[PDB]
Amino acid sequence: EVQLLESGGGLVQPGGSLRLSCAASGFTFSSFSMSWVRQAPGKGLEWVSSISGSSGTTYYADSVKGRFTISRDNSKNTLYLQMNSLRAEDTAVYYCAKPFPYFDYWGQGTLVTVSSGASEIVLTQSPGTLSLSPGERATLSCRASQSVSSSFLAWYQQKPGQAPRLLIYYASSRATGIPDRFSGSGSGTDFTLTISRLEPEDFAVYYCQQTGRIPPTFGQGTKVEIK
Amino acid sequence: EVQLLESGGGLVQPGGSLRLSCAASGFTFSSFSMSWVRQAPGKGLEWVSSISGSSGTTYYADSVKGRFTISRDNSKNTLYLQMNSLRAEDTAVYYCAKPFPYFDYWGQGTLVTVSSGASEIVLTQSPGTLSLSPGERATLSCRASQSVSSSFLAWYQQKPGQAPRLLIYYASSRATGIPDRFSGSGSGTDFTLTISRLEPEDFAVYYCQQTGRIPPTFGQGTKVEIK
Repeated sequence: EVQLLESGGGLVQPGGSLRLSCAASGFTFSSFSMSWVRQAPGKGLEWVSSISGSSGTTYYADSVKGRFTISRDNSKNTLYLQMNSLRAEDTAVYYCAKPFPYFDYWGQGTLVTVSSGASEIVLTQSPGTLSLSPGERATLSCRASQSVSSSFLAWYQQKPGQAPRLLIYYASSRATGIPDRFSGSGSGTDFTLTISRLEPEDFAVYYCQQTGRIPPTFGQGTKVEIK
Repeated sequence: EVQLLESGGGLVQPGGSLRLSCAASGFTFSSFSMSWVRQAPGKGLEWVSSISGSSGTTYYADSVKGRFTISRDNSKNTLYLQMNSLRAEDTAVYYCAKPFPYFDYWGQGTLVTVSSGASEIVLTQSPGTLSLSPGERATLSCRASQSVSSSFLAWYQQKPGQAPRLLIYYASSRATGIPDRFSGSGSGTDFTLTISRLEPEDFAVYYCQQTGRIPPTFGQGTKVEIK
């Protein structure tokens, strides 16, 4: 049975040092790249560092380069991560994992807390490209990193070679000249622009925008292109 | 008829200065906040600066604060943007727009080019939260900022209070013990994780990951929660 067990986590001051260890068993340790992947509290996953089976190659994420050093002892089937110049940003549960760049096996993780003793809303849109035929239904998504009422989520269109134009101020309230086949829905974090039946002119790029706080940020855009 | 016409764009060296102008007509200029919004070549939209009808308030994006100064001449119905310490990052088509924080009317824009004479893949997932009942079909999306073959897009699951576990190495090739109701599709920029019929244990957070280049980045996660 494959087992990865982490050790050495705990509380450390900013600028301090900490060395993590991972004991591997149940497989030929030297035949696998080994990795460290971390998860900040309430956040997602970030690969940290990897090392090939023979230590011939090491890889690091840019944010830890020059401060972290990965190593392994094949005679004792143990993986190490020496962490120096620790910053509050490094606070996370650190998982030992196998192999690289995907991760087939995960340990349970060890918590590293770098302690002494808001923000702007990001909009992301999906999909990047919608490939549809005229007359088909188009469903475009917009995601807000923080809660936004439907009263503060707008939609824009930009035809190729033209300027952006407003489609929807908020909710499904359309600007002048915008036909009713465009409707907006959603409130909170996830929003939808529906084009019930695509017309030739509807093949364009679409942007969502939150207008509840300054700066009023735009999503990165969804291109609706003809099949 | 509302008209907004920009002027003053052109080529300028890094560190140089440029003043844009916008002539407004067809409406009572002094009754509207006026705005500048820019679009870098091949990029999305970024609000730059706004000014209330009486110039009592001005707003700026963090990236231009201290370098740009917005102003208006209500007697001549003209909006201005003085741009100092110009950086290559400021290269964009600059649009005059009305009002704030949404934009009802747009000019055609003027091009500002700050010239002397790659990158990491970002994954974004949608929606943020999927609220479904057991037995229903779940469709999760993942978007890559650059092209990725299906052979290098993996999917992970993280149940609450547990470590992440791999679901799919690439395409729809599942890890050991992962049932066939999880399938992966897509190749290029837009990917899908389908859970054909939700089981109670499937209510969790799901992450996509691209494994084609270093760093192997993760999406920000999609939470599938019970209705």
